[PDB]
Amino acid sequence: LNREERRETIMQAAMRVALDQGFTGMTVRNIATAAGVAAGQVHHHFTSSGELKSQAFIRVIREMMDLQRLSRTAGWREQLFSALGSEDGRLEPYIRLWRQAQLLADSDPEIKSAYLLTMNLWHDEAVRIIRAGHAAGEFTLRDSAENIAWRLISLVCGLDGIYVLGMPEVDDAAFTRHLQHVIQLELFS
Amino acid sequence: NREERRETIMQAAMRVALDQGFTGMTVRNIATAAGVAAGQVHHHFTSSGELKSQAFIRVIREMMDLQRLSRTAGWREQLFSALGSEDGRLEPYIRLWRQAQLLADSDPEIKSAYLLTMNLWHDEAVRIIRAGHAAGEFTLRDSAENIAWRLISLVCGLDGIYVLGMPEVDDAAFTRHLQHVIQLELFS
Ligand SMILES: CN(C)c1ccc(C(=C2C=CC(=[N+](C)C)C=C2)c2ccc(N(C)C)cc2)cc1
Ligand SMILES: CN(C)c1ccc(C(=C2C=CC(=[N+](C)C)C=C2)c2ccc(N(C)C)cc2)cc1
Repeated sequence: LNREERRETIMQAAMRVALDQGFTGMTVRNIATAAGVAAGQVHHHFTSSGELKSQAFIRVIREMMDLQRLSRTAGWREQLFSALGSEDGRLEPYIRLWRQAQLLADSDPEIKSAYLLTMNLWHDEAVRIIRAGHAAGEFTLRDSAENIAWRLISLVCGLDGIYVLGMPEVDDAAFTRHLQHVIQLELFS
Repeated sequence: NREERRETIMQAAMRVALDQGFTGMTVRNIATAAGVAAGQVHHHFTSSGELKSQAFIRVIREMMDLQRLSRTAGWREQLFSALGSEDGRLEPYIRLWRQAQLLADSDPEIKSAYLLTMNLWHDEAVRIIRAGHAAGEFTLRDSAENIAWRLISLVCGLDGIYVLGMPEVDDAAFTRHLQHVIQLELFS
């Protein structure tokens, strides 16, 4: 192996330890084991364990953003929803790590810089679908796509913050009703 | 006497909580604030957690009363004042409220207290909607409960983006995005 394909065989191993056990299990030794490489060789790439868990967390999200890009001929409403509040069981670890990363960003500026970058990735993706739907002629925009993109994200994050507490009146079904509701007020007035 | 001093202790915990936060709510700094011995704190409080959790609820409870307007202002200005008021004097309440949901992942009592404040916050938003719906100023296309949660989620949400230092989400923009969802939720 030359130099850079190594970096990937390492990075991808970390991306599963994140999905499997979360940040608290993304120790240099766990990535070294999952990859089948010497533990000392891991320090050779992505110094500062903090980096191989923030730099890895991004790749997990980027993978999440791509595992949701679905049939383009589907209604721009169907696309936007799945890109904001998908209920696929396969994404539970992706969300779990995202929820997890949001807290750690308090006591880990390294994460914070990364969590900030995903919010921009999550935002730049919604803006695309908002603009695209607007250009196609299905979305009616009463405000800039950017403003709409931030407000919907805030709805998801905000509701997730309540859904995790255990509110019965805010569960899967209700988390969907609210979201689909707001989409109508923002794009189908 | 019996409770007249229990309140001073609570008033001493509610005070340092806004000044120092949960990290600085030690028994030695709380007993100093009330001006009493430290031992008398455990006498009135079994666990140190029951003091941290209850005091936090008591801070927010009065916080919501402080920001209660005259009831004659427009129901929109009232609902707004209880959602996203941009006031410097709230920062200590907010900072404590942000910390409250963070520690909730590891402190079951702070989790219990935070869950209760969100319901109080929600119960108070329902009130303004129903009163503004009765006065005929609001137009409801959904129950006050659902609208309230969506409005609260919008605040908690942008707030999670605001603190990160996003330039396009500033003090002014936060106000704008909040005024917008009110317009759509209640004025169609
Ligand atoms: C495909 N895609 C782009 C997605 C997919 C899912 C989400 C989030 C989510 C969706 C539905 C949920 N339920 C039905 C229970 C719970 C959480 C979510 C993720 C992170 C988050 N935070 C970090 C606070 C809050 C919510 C976001 C983007
Ligand atoms: C009077 N009243 C009932 C209030 C008053 C203020 C708030 C919150 C708030 C308002 C405006 C902000 N800016 C203009 C920057 C930032 C935060 C707030 C508080 C806690 C919170 N979380 C715990 C997530 C999120 C937002 C909520 C209720």
